[PDB]
Amino acid sequence: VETISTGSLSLDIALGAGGLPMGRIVEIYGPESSGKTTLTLQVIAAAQREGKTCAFIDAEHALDPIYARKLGVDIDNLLCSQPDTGEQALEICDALARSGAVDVIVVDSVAALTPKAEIEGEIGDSHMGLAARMMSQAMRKLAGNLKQSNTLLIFINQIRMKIGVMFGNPETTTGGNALKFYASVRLDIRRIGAVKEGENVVGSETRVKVVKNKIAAPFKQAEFQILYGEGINFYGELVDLGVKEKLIEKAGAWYSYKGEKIGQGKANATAWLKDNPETAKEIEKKVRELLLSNPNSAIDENKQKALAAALGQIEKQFGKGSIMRLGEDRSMDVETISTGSLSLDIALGAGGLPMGRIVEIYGPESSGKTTLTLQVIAAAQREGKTCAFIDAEHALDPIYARKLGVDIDNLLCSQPDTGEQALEICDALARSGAVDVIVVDSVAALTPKAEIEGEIGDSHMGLAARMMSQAMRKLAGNLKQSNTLLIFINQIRMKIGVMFGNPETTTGGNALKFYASVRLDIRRIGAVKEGENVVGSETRVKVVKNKIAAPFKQAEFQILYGEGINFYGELVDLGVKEKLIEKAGAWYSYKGEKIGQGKANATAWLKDNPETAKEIEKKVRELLLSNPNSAIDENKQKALAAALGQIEKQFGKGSIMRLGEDRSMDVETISTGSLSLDIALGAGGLPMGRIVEIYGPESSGKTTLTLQVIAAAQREGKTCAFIDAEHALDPIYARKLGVDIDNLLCSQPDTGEQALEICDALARSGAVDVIVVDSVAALTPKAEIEGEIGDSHMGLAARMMSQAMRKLAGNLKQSNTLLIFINQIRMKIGVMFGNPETTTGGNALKFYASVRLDIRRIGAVKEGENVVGSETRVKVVKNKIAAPFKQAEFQILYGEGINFYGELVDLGVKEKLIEKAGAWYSYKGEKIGQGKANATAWLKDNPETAKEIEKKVRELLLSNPNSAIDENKQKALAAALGQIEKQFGKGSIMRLGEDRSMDVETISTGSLSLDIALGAGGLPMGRIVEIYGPESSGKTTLTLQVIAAAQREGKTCAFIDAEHALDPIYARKLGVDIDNLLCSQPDTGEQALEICDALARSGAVDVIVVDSVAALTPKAEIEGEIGDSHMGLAARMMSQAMRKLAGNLKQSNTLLIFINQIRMKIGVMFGNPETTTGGNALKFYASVRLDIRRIGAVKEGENVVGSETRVKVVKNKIAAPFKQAEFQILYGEGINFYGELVDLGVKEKLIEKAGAWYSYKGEKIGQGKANATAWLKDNPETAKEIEKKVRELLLSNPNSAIDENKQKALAAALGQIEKQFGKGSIMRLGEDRSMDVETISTGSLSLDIALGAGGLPMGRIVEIYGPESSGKTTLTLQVIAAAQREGKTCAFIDAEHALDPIYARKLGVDIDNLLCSQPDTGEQALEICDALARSGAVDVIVVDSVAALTPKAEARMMSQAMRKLAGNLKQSNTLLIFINQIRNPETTTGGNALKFYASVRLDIRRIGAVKEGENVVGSETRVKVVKNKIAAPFKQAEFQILYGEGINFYGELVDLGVKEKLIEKAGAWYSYKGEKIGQGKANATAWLKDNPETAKEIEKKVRELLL
DNA sequence: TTTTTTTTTTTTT
DNA sequence: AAAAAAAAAA
Ligand SMILES: Nc1ncnc2c1ncn2[C@@H]1O[C@H](COP(=O)(O)OP(=O)(O)O)[C@@H](O)[C@H]1O
Ligand SMILES: Nc1ncnc2c1ncn2[C@@H]1O[C@H](COP(=O)(O)OP(=O)(O)O)[C@@H](O)[C@H]1O
Ligand SMILES: Nc1ncnc2c1ncn2[C@@H]1O[C@H](COP(=O)(O)OP(=O)(O)O)[C@@H](O)[C@H]1O
Ligand SMILES: Nc1ncnc2c1ncn2[C@@H]1O[C@H](COP(=O)(O)OP(=O)(O)O)[C@@H](O)[C@H]1O
Ligand SMILES: Nc1ncnc2c1ncn2[C@@H]1O[C@H](COP(=O)(O)OP(=O)(O)O)[C@@H](O)[C@H]1O
Ligand code: ALF
Ligand code: ALF
Ligand code: ALF
Ligand code: ALF
Ligand code: ALF
Ligand SMILES: [Mg+2]
Ligand SMILES: [Mg+2]
Ligand SMILES: [Mg+2]
Ligand SMILES: [Mg+2]
Ligand SMILES: [Mg+2]
Repeated sequence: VETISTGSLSLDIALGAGGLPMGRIVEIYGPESSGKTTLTLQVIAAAQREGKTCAFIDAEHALDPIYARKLGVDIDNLLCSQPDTGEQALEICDALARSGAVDVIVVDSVAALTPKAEIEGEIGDSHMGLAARMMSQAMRKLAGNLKQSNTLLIFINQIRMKIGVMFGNPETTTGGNALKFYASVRLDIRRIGAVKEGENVVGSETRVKVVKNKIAAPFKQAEFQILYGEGINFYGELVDLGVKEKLIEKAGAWYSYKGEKIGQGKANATAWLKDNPETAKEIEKKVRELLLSNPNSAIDENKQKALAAALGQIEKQFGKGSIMRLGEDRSMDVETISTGSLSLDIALGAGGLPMGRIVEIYGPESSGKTTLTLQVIAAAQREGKTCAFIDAEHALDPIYARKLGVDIDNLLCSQPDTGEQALEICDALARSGAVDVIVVDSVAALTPKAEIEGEIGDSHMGLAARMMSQAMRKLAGNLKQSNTLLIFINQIRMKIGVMFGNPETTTGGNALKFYASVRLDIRRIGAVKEGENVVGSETRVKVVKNKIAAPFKQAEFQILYGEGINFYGELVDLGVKEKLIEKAGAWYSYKGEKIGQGKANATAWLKDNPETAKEIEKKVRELLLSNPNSAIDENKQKALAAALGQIEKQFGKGSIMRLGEDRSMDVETISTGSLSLDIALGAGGLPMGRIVEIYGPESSGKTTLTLQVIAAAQREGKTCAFIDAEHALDPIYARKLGVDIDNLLCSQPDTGEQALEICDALARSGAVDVIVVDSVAALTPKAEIEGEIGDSHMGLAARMMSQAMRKLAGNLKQSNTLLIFINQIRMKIGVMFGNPETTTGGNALKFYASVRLDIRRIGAVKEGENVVGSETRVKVVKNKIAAPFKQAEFQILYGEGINFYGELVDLGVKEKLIEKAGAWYSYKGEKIGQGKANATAWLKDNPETAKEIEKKVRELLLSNPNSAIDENKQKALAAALGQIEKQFGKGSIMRLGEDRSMDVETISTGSLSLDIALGAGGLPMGRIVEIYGPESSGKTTLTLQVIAAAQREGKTCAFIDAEHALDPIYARKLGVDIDNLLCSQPDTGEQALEICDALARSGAVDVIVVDSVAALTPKAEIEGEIGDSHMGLAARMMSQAMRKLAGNLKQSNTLLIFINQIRMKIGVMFGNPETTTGGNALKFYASVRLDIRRIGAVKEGENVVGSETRVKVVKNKIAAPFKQAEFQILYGEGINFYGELVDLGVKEKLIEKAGAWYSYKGEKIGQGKANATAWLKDNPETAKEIEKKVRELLLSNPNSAIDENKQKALAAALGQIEKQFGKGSIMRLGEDRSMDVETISTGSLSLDIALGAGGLPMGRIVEIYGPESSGKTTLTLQVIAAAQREGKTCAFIDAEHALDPIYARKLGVDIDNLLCSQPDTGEQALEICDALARSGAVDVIVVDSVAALTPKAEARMMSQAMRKLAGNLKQSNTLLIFINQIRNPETTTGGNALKFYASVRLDIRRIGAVKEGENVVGSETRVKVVKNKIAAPFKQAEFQILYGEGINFYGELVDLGVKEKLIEKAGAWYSYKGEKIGQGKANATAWLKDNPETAKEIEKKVRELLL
């Protein structure tokens, strides 16, 4: 075995043998721009230095001779061939092997070894592994010839990805398995880092692994540096290896060899070995001896005979000049074209993009990809080159292209139908040799044939990528031999499941990465402002791959909208930087002559002096370029016209034509129904045949605006379709907006794929002109609905969208059909820069949309008292049609639409077309109104004059103006509808006007004034509703009232008590049918929601309510610990639930109400600091949103008997929003309905009020509201009569064998549920025993009375708070004592670290059996509880001071604890008391969570001292019941805490006895049954102490009297 | 043998 | 201001 140096010393050591083996086969593979070519050339250089003959096979068609020479290759003697077929390439090798003249042969990319049949054939249908079988044959033939010739052969290979291999690594190597086996050495090279120079990237840090070794031990690895333009930093390696072997001394930063100091820092040491080649050889030799795991151990005149013989053979076989010496091959020299950016041309090193090569540009949407491309076309045409554009993205605007300076009339252009078509076109135009530069707009948009022909959902695993990989092989060869440049524009996609690196990729697999000679990364970095205006995009491009010069240089510049790249701008800056232009502050001078004042003018001057500009540019290029470059055309047009004939008789009548004459390319627009928006769009409206996205917050105007454009389009007679995936569109309101309901096609689809497939049908039909999809948010994938809630479908939704886009773009343009997607806003979490807002359904839509709108409600349109509309602002966020970032404001008047004439007045006054004399409005001298109100109304009345003003405004303000047959349309229309319905169900799509299931039905809320405030008269069936508010506000109560109401009409209800707090007895008191109310206390949140989904689908339940979304704890959270952070897991769960439920709730006509709690958002100073648990999903999907608040107390002299209540309608999809209702909740009774009725009746003048007297129709019915209410109670007949008239008078949107089948599907659902979520997860409330309320004595009798129930509730949460030393701990211990006396097990959590055992015992606690913990962290404390709860062994747990619950890291912690504990505490019947401190200006530590979840809340206070003449022996104490979910709240108890004894029981007994008249109090004397028992409370207490018998007797009577 | 494709979401005085 | 865990396609 003999070896050759690789040019890397460390690699030679890693090889064991000291180099690569002669007469053997070697493979090198790795990622793109890793070093494969470079390394190869270094070994050639090395071999030539010893005088060996080399050959290079540049199948990749990418080798740069000049760079090869820079690496130290003898160009003039390096044999080189760019073969046409793969067989040719290999046959050449076999000849050169057999010749025995060549010593080393390298083949650049087996990847590029395209079989003959593959080029000869098409692009599209393949021949899988007619390339692997070819390789396998080549190997067999070559092995023998290579050994007997002692000739080394190196194959360079690229990396591809084996799909979904979850066992080893997903990487392979092109050309099958043949090469793996035959190779004696296999190398894996990778770029691991950058070799930096402060600012500059001057090289690639490199690592090679020996992956196969037949010559020595395998799996050794070598690292080194590739210095761009120099090669492998050999001396660098040598320094390091030398120091490592102790041959070179390193004294800190000083390097010594044999006592002589040779450098300071690796930099100089390297340079020294460079200067002493003699000493360098000496060190290298010793290193090789020290580290090589094996030693190696008249004539050439015959070689040249057989050499020349082989070359003659080859050329008379494969063409005139198939193989020649690299140094003389002219077609190998690199030529460049300007990019239209000067700084980019400098960054490229070569001065521009390389001819006959492949280039990729990628970046975010609206970054400059298309624009930049067109600038290079413009540039190339200016020098007279022929260009072609492939608008696969179907989005190129001819007018804008011309504004950028492109010759439209001569720019060849094609909008292809399939991806294969697009690429086949290229291959024709390449081979033609007529075209010089071709650009393909979006490889993203290169949809494979099978994908368009298939459905949406049809999965084509890496079909797209495999197509690209084939295209590359075929094109490389044809592009070089034609000297034709090809630029691919690409989009960015996110790769999911990557935590290192960057999460960005590029569509169309890995093929393009490798074949591209240049790869550009363009990004918009800032806005080019004009005080107010945004006139351009600040832009930065990174050279990410470079086969032509050094990579990783970057260029910045400006794209001025409507003009292009600011070239002269660059030139000024570059000139000043190089000292060619003088800058004296704000003055710019060139060669003494002053040329401008400020960059603005200097630029304009260079514009005016093109001659001087060229002169400066040239000098800059000379000063700053890293690699300076350097009868006939009548034949071109022959082969051109020949290619075009070929193409059109292959891909259709007019598949390719000159851009300037293609009519279907011009842009047409439709009014949005907002004038100012039309101006902001520049073009005057939305573009036909394109895609548009509108997004914004909930109830912002997305649906409404959409309908207005439909209305507008129908007014001109266009056919529209609406896809109500959100399942929320109200036909009546749509009509009020002016939509033709009867002719508006409409579909509520079941799956997302269905929705999109429908579009694709309606697009292709060419019958529909405008289609709108309501909420991409609501486009739920098939698998998601078919799966459960919790089933994770990682970016399945987004991948679906991305496929939809590809298919739709083509069909929408060729049909001239507009498509608008409405989208919702979600928050992205873990972003601190930028804005935290996104858009559902991934990145696909961002790119494909031609217009992107951001709509927001900015204010209320008021009417003194009334809110009659939403002040609205829309921002143009993306614009492919005109300049972006203009914004429009206007009014949406509820029930009317966009105030168009409003806009018109304002715009008219602003342009001085309408005169405004204070409050008076004049047009052409004629006064038309007084105040905007009337002026608007006047333009309404004079539509003729209105058109006249509008037209002038449009002329004045539009930056981009535009100005037998239908019987065939209805054929293809009806054809599409038949298709659809026989595919997606009986009535999946129909005319809105006849769809009955679309009409709106309502249910009473149990509050009359709320029903009026709703406009519709109640809550909407088959929709989602949210009620939120502060704690004890009325949320649960109100809910139950609607259930009661619905049951009274015989509807089936279900309740989901996730809050675990519903009291059956109170529910019954409110008038609910307990025995028939289905009820579930679920364990996880997913369980709760899955239950709903079952009950929805069942169609048996009519109304479902979920108590606290706050309490919908995700599975993982319960299964995890307290402290385990689940970032927005809860919210993501909700968002999934919404998608699944909307569809099932409408088709079942089932109402769903979510009760929600209020949390505070922290770090907000504007607005209100209040939110709602469970993210943003529910905001959007809810058709009604209610805000309920307790505003006052309903008093009874002394007693508090109810809560004065106010509800605000905060969202309304059913009627006008923002009306509010007030009423009374009477504790234990419910909403005072008749109360409302009296007030409403008096207000409408139906009931007469003469001071305190109430009369109806002359008959006096009461004295004061009290009696009047009671009278209507007694006359239900007359009450109905008054209510009906009130409803007629005040409802703004007036309303709209069989049940035996229901119980079949009901029972079926319940069986399903219980065999899924446990033995008794759902049952009738009336029979659920675990739901009944049990109590424990507090140790204070008066407190037990004040509680109403007689004590604290088991299996619930309780909070006690108060000032310091008020009695919190003490009282707690008394209840423990009490509970232990009945034999319950207690636990105490002394987080306050202050509990005194001896005092606890004095209070009567069983110390020996009281479980007790002093925890270290707060999470620990709560986790302990959760364990003790779940154990079901402990009955009562108390936590001393939530104040003292210090988080580990040291409210969000509390909020998580609540969710987890509620469920575990009820199912264990375990009481939990939290003691809290005080921080009216009073609060409670640990946020708002506990307020809501507590069933009882106590306020204890020391009010006085219990004196003993001199001594203070106790604290006089008062407790207020502040919250009560168990009985009526706000009762208060007083008593005595005697220090060292406890709650002075006998004290209480004396007071209670005197109060009930059982004990006589004659001043200071206390008598019982005539017998005097004490003098002053002191002695009376002591007497009852002494007569325990009589004490029991009194207590018993008090209990009978007061319980 | 031949090949990738894609995000999803708040949480709290 | 400091937190992360998810996969199914010829
Ligand atoms: N002509 C050149 N001038 C300067 N640097 C180059 C040139 N060609 C390649 N390089 C650099 O050398 C490194 C490896 O290039 P190369 O060996 O072509 O990668 P591969 O062959 O693995 O695709 C890359 O960082 C690349 O930018
Ligand atoms: N027809 C037009 N008129 C004015 N500005 C435009 C037009 N088309 C695009 N632009 C602007 O040029 C910039 C880049 O657009 P483009 O080159 O189409 O990006 P990409 O192809 O990368 O999505 C954006 O700021 C965009 O708003
Ligand atoms: N049926 C209706 N009656 C009265 N006003 C409505 C109705 N539907 C919607 N609105 C009002 O129109 C505005 C926007 O509603 P919409 O277009 O549905 O918003 P989005 O679809 O963006 O959530 C809101 O202010 C809302 O109150
Ligand atoms: N079982 C009951 N007996 C008497 N009053 C009750 C009962 N349950 C609740 N209340 C009272 O009804 C009002 C609202 O209670 P609820 O609807 O549970 O509030 P929320 O669910 O909004 O926290 C409060 O004043 C509360 O004290
Ligand atoms: N170990 C003890 N011995 C005597 N008196 C005590 C003891 N602990 C508390 N007290 C008294 O009882 C009253 C209330 O105590 P405690 O219930 O601990 O108050 P809080 O828990 O509200 O701070 C105070 O006046 C206090 O001085
Ligand atoms: F790629 Al674009 F607007 F042309 F996102
Ligand atoms: F030489 Al390459 F991708 F194979 F840059
Ligand atoms: F998307 Al909406 F109200 F229609 F939030
Ligand atoms: F003494 Al304390 F809460 F203030 F127990
Ligand atoms: F029912 Al609550 F706070 F949500 F009392
Ligand atoms: Mg290479
Ligand atoms: Mg583009
Ligand atoms: Mg909507
Ligand atoms: Mg509640
Ligand atoms: Mg205490």
